[PDB]
Amino acid sequence: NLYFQGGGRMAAAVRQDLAQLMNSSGSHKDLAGKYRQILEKAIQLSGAEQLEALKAFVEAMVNENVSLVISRQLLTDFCTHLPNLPDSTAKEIYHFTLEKIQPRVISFEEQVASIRQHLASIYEKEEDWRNAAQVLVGIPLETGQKQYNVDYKLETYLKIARLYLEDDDPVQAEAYINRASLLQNESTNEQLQIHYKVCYARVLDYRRKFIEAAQRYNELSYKTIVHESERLEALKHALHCTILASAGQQRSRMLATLFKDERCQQLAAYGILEKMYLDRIIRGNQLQEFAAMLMPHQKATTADGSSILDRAVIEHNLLSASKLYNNITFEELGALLEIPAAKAEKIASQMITEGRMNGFIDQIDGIVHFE
Ligand SMILES: [Cl-]
Ligand SMILES: [Cl-]
Ligand SMILES: [Cl-]
Ligand SMILES: [Cl-]
Ligand SMILES: [Cl-]
Ligand SMILES: [Cl-]
Ligand SMILES: [Cl-]
Ligand SMILES: [Cl-]
Ligand code: NA
Ligand code: NA
Repeated sequence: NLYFQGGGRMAAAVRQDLAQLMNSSGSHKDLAGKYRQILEKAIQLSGAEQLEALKAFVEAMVNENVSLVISRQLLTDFCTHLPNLPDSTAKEIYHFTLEKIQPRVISFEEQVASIRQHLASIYEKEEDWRNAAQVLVGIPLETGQKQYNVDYKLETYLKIARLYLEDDDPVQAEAYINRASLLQNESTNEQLQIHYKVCYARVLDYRRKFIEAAQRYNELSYKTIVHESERLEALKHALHCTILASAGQQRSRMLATLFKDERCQQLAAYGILEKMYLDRIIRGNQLQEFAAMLMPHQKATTADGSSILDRAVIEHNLLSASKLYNNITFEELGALLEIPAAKAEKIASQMITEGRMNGFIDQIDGIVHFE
């Protein structure tokens, strides 16, 4: 380590063999064949020797004295061997290769894209979601000289959006699914368009845009090209989103759509659907099993311990009470809803200001007047 600072002998032979070919006058197939023989030699090495030789190969190829016709072909050939290597080795070589290509990145755009797709796949396999997404975001889909086909761009934005959802970053996921939305209609790949629709619905769900997600999931449930088991899974997602949605006209219209769909009787949450659709006041105990039916992100709680479902039930209960009574004190309204009177007033006041409940509040006497 300290006094003998040079590299491995076999990596030195590779570096040497490549330096000798740099200004060769030989024909393309002969010259490319000699570079390929050196690549096969470098690939047959086993550890630090292999890593060093493969780096010497990339460094020789990016050299401006090697014609692009050769370097593009051999860098493509080089890339085909890297997925067969251990992930830690392939990762190091992919990053090294992107770094060494950077000064001539416009000339090697095809190779950069291939490397970024393979490198992102390693980060994905290791659940390093943010690094995987960033690697794909670095592919120049619109800033390069290559005119990428629509489906390549759509597949890449969908992958980025899915990776950001895995990273619990729905705002970034939405930013990229929105770029995919501009392409999806120009695509002729129906399965990819359905994958896009599913991702878009998931992104809306993660963003707590529950009624928008419910509508998209419901529409997926109607697609006869989708297997029956997955149409029922889409319907279940639509139902859960509708229950979690903020109380009002759009939500009540979706509850009516779902209640009229006979398939909802195959879902465990049918009982809750019926009660919500009928504008019933829902008790805490009636939703414990439903709360256990939810996805992790749908169970988020604030510092006070309040969950998404807790707040949705309070809004639903307040709107339902507004249809039963002409007026009521907050003490009674709180006692009927099993919440403090101050919370009943605060949420009722918000729904009135937002236009979701018609009526007015008498703050001194603590009474809400409906209609
Ligand atoms: Cl390539
Ligand atoms: Cl971007
Ligand atoms: Cl997805
Ligand atoms: Cl269909
Ligand atoms: Cl069905
Ligand atoms: Cl909502
Ligand atoms: Cl179910
Ligand atoms: Cl269910
Ligand atoms: Na009323
Ligand atoms: Na208010």
